[PDB]
Amino acid sequence: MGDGDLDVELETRREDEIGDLYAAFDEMRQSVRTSLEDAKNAREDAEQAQKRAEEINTELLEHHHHHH
Repeated sequence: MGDGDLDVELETRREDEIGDLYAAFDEMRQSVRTSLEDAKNAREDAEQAQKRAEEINTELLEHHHHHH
């Protein structure tokens, strides 16, 4: 009796301040609204900037025209 749990710095270590205990209904409503697709767009454009320099005849892979 009177013993079993302690470690009152944080207590039991079952939660490392992971954000499930406290957050805010404004930053979490805009941080997920756009960021992952913008990081994708930046990483993709920075690769495509090396590939556009090889030509590949890119415009002939579309060739928008009426030719029946």
